[PDB]
Amino acid sequence: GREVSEDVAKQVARSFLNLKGNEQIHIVKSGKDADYEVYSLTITDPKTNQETYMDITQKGGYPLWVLEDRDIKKQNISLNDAMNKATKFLKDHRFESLVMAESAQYDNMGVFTFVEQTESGVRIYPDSVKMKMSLEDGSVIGFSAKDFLLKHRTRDIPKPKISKEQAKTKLNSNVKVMEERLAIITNDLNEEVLCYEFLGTIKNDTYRIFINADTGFEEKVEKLQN
Repeated sequence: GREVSEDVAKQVARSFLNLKGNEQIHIVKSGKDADYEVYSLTITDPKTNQETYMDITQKGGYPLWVLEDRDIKKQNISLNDAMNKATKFLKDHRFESLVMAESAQYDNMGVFTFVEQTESGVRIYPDSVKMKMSLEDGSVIGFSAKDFLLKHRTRDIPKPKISKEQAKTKLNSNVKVMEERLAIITNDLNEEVLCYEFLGTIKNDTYRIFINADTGFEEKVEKLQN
């Protein structure tokens, strides 16, 4: 967890992005005015002149943020296949204990959000990792662990004041529940609140509904896509 030199930040990049070695890498260090100590990399393909931007923490050399500025011409794989590849990528690159929270297809890309899961399975939605995958080949083209790496902290999570059964009665009568877990989200005013999270369908549309674990009141209702 020490500092790393600009040569070390280079090798992190090669491994994370599966670079073979013909890529020139232009690296920049954050100034003294900077809020965060980060190495800004601009990796250039020689074959095409496609550019990739990657940020790594000056301390500990953590993959913080990635963007391959590339438009995807063809969809060869399903969104579901992309989902699996994203999950595998995270596990292969030391991002463990994440679970998928959001998925969408946009401009021949799969866009995914994963969130931290505690030891006992509580989903910490603020502690998130965002991924964008090419649907042409399943490659990673965007990545952000800024929320996960910086908002993360050891929390001591309180006990619910209402049971999961009581929480479930707080749902609307038309909801068909398929799954329930405990979760931490912000309320509308940016403070962390413990909730029962329900995944279900309301008239064929899929919804995630959060019920406050102390009051039983709604905290968030979200339509999911598919």
